[PDB]
Amino acid sequence: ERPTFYRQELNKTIWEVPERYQNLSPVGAYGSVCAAFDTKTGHRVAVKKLSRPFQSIIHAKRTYRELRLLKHMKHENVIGLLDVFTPARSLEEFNDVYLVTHLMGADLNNIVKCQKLTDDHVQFLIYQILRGLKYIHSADIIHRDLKPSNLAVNEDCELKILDFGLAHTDDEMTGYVATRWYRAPEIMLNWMHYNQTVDIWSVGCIMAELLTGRTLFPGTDHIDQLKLILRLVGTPGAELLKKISSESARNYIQSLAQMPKMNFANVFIGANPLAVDLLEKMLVLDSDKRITAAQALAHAYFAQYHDPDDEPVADPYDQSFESRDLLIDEWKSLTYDEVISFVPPP
Ligand SMILES: Cc1ccc(N2C(=O)C=CC2=O)cc1C#N
Ligand SMILES: [Cl-]
Ligand SMILES: [Cl-]
Ligand SMILES: [Cl-]
Ligand SMILES: [Cl-]
Ligand SMILES: [Mg+2]
Repeated sequence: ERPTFYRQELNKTIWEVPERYQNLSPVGAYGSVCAAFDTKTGHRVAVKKLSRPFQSIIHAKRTYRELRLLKHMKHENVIGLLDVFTPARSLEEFNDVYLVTHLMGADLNNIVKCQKLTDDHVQFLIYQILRGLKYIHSADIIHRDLKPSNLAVNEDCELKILDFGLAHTDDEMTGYVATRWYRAPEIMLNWMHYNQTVDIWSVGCIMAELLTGRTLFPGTDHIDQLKLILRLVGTPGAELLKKISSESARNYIQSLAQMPKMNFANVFIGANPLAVDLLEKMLVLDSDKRITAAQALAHAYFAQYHDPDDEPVADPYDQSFESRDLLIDEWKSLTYDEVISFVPPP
């Protein structure tokens, strides 16, 4: 049952992996990554060795969360898990976890670097993001970190979502940084309990950038970015103000002079009118009123790609562990069980 493993030191790290994985070559604070050839499947793969997976309760729970999420995702537009392994022969000697995925090449940044695309390409790329999001959201999973560097794209314009948000620090979100430019305002400023609607805001920011070739809200800090957002979509009325928990945040918003929603046809000059209409439905300040992924797939902008018989939902996903309090060794045992029960895809 257990494959034979072989050891080797590559760039200060000891790697112990099954013989099927050959010609390892380093490529990249959560772990180290090597490219390899998988002789069992013929795929070029990424092998990630997790760093200190069980060093604290918070870190042990995060390791379990990542493995549970990756084992669930089975969709053409979402990254999936090809393999997971440990060299340990028992729970008592279990310390290291390795994750194997398809090796990804270019991301959406490269396809879009200072450059804008034709309308048919925008339709196909955004269609695939929304198809993957319908699947993710149907399992009550929120990505939280959608942005161009987290979207893999090949030469045939085919797209996969990767790098789910596993719960980024304060410093990573400070200043003139792409890590914040795609985030919905309610999460950027901690206005309220957020939900899956945050991902639709991010899609609107991505779609705008594909149409213009430029970042939509390139703020120099949180407040500068909020000002750019409210200039486009308008300042909020009392209905949304009542939904913001912090009195300080409400006071700050009301200190700003009121502004109307702008004409999106005069911002996205020359865009397909159906693209303008869809952007107006995604980039809505009140998250309760944003279009959902399932609704957006039926919008006329996607008429040439929409097939309601080929837009699947996910199997139900059990997240009850998120509210559970366990010790390090208990999270470690749960992770071990998930490693040993893995069944590879066809
Ligand atoms: C400022 C701006 C507005 C609109 C656009 N644009 C096109 O050129 C085609 C669709 C669209 O929105 C680009 C820029 C740029 N750069
Ligand atoms: Cl092997
Ligand atoms: Cl995949
Ligand atoms: Cl181990
Ligand atoms: Cl990015
Ligand atoms: Mg990433």
